[PDB]
Amino acid sequence: TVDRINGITPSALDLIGNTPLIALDRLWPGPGRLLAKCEFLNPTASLKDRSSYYMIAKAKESGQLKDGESVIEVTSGNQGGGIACVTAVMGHPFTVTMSKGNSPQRAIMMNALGANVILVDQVTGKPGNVTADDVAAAEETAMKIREETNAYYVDQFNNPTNCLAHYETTGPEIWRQTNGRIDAFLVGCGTGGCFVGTSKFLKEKNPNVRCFVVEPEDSISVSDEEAIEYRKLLGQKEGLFCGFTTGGNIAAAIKLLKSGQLPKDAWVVTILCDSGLKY
Amino acid sequence: SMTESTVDRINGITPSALDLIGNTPLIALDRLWPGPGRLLAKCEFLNPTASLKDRSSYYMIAKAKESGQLKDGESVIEVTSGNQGGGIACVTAVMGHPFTVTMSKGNSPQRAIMMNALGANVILVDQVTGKPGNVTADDVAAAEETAMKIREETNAYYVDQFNNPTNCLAHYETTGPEIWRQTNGRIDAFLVGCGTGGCFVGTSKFLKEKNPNVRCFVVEPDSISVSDEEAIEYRKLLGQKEGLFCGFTTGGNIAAAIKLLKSGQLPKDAWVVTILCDSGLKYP
Ligand SMILES: *Cc1c(COP(=O)(O)O)cnc(C)c1O
Ligand SMILES: *Cc1c(COP(=O)(O)O)cnc(C)c1O
Repeated sequence: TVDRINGITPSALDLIGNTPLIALDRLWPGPGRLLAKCEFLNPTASLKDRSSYYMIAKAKESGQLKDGESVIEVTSGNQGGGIACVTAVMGHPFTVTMSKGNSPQRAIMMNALGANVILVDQVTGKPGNVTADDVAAAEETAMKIREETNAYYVDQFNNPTNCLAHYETTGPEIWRQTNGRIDAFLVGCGTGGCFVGTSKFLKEKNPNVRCFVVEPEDSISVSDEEAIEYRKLLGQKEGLFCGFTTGGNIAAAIKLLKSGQLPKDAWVVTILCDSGLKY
Repeated sequence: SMTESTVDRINGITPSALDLIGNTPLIALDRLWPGPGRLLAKCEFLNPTASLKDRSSYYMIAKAKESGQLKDGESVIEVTSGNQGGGIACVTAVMGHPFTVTMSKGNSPQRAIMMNALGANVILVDQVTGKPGNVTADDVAAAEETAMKIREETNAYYVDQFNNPTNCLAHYETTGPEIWRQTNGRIDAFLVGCGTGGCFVGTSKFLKEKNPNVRCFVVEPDSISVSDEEAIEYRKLLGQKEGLFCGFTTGGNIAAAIKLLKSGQLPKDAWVVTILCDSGLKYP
């Protein structure tokens, strides 16, 4: 019932989701149409605000996370900022572990949103190069803190409410905003929550909607070169500065539009995942 | 436009980044300020370049087009290292105007990243008196001289933000009216810092027409002063209590608004509105 346009937004939680669906009609002038969800307009400037809100809100509803108790996650990425935002508003202490090998830039927003950032010594890597063993040491620090404090472990890769977020919000919004006119959806996979949750909802509304995973070097392959080139083109043609994964989603969507696999007049929807300012 | 729009951002399709400019949320900072009275703030960090400058950027380009000073597909030039250069880059990108920007080599290269990502042609100009980190009056004057030379050859429209009347107009026609609508006419005080002064002058002029009793304050580094330490402290508290990462000028705005609420100068149940000017991500 919140009116963001003509009323008061009660908290940052009300800024999560209901993102614009922008038409990229200058980047792709036809035939057919390319549209993308503006997930860079979430309060921490990534789609992770949706999964962060769900994982914390559902842990609270189930009674697994009690009023004012501590939360822990291992991350260097957008999910840390998202959880920090939601825990800040809801009054949960938040601890985050990440390798000292990450750029200090990766901690700035999480720390500004009240996260207790624990930098964990690299085991095998050097600065700018966080290895599997570096991350395994940050996971081990987080499990030790969790055992010592009874903190709620968010467990982004194994938490089912991650994909529920996109099934209940992202999917329904796209369906509403297109008034059901959508031939294809595509996005890359980290947790896979956005792809799995959105696609499940869209396929329930229209089973003929074609859902594609964008796979970095059913699926569309994209190189770092394509991601970079289309990140730049999105900025030059649409005035939107997004991250590398957004560049790959645009490159993939344009390959799909030219493929002739869809009708000539196809409407294709993807995701603008985050702000280019997060890099 | 921003004022004649039938675009439904929530339940329909947003035609372009231009339609993302303005109509920003007015957020209640009820955890940072639990009462009595209320602190609210415009989320200008949710503009497409993550600053309030998208509003003045759109007005300056659209009015130059309307007047016939800037013709279809013609070039634009500005001297800037700031949020204004990102805003003008966004608007020129969508509207199909080649955009050139000169700035001193004394600026952090971070200041050019977004402008360049949005297709601005960034020309870096040799410092005349200053050192890296320290851009002087003469360093800036040399950037202006480079831009005037390029403008002589290209006939580019010069934005000239500090002398452009449409700068103020943007806030009189958009920011003020939005705040008045979003509060349903409940506002006892408005405050913001001054750069160009466009936001303060435009917003305050509108609010005073709607409610002559409204008190308008300039935030200075009448008026409310804040130390660097206060701006930093309240930037941190805005993040910790409200989950919003904004720039240093936003910290200054919140410190001033909290000082005003605590002063007892306004009624106990006063509603105070300020501006969350930009994202903390635009800094190091
Ligand atoms: C998380 C993330 C993704 C992938 O989203 P999942 O729902 O985790 O699969 C893509 N791009 C960016 C920038 C992300 O932060
Ligand atoms: C320009 C700017 C201001 C001041 O706004 P004016 O309308 O130019 O006075 C405040 N904060 C930020 C971040 C700005 O970029």
